Amino acid sequence: LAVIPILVIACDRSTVRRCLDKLLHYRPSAELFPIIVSQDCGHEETAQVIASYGSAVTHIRQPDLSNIAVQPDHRKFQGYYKIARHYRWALGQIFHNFNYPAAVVVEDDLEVAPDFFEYFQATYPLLKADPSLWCVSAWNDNGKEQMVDSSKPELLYRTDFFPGLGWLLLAELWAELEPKWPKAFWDDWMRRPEQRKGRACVRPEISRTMTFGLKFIKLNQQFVPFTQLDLSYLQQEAYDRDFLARVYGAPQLQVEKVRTNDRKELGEVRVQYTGRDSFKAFAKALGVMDDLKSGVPRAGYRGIVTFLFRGRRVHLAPPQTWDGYDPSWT
Ligand code: MMC
Repeated sequence: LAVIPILVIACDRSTVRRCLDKLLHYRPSAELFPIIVSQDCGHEETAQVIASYGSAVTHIRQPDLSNIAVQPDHRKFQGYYKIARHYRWALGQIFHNFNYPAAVVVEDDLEVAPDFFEYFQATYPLLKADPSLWCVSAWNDNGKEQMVDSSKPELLYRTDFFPGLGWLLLAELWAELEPKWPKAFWDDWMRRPEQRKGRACVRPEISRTMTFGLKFIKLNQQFVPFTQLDLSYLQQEAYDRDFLARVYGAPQLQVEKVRTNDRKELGEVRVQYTGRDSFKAFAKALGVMDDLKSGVPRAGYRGIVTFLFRGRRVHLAPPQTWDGYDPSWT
């Protein structure tokens, strides 16, 4: 077992209480999962709420509350500049001042699943061992109830789309990102290829975080003992052979046949897309997120979006000749 801090990003919402109450209720050990609450903004009521938890958490305060000079295209986005400054300061605190080896980053509007800690404890060794991974996330971007298999709460995947929303990173990655941290829109900046460098994140079939106060993502409620499972299938070499053979070995169905629930005997199928317009159209037809960041679809892996549709496993996939993302798919 390893020590992994939880870094909570807070500011001016008193409801950080709900976030902390759930983290503290499910935390298995204070020693294994120290909680550090970084509060920006100087909102007095929120500070009093965090302080009331005492030694159960460590309360740190972003020091520079000044307004930030924004570029000419960003007059409406001061808040995004402040968020980026806060993340830079808080992550620096976690990795430089506290000297932790990794951290799970969570925002104050997230509620955790019962197995949130078990999940990160089990996946941290994979992140440490596989250089092709750069994070573990608790979030399934297409995680609404009707799109996930409730009988497979233990199932995990690789994704090229950095989901944020409860994510684990190594101190080594902060060393790489810190020198070029952006002025604003930090998460979309991490999604650019110049930052991602082809690396993936682990993500679950059923989300381990949910937002409150995205609202339709289902929070897992069945505890899965991930530390007792064999997660070797997530190693790049095994995954890229087996999961891909599975996707391309599955029968192909036209999107309208999947939409209307035709050929129900086929419990796992592939819907093939061929260009940006067909991807957007097919994703919309099947109720899957259709937006792309730097050409990567939500929850996509080698261009493949996997989800459940009317109880059937569906892989919305490009032709197997796929060889990289095109950022122009906007
Ligand atoms: C997870 Hg707050």
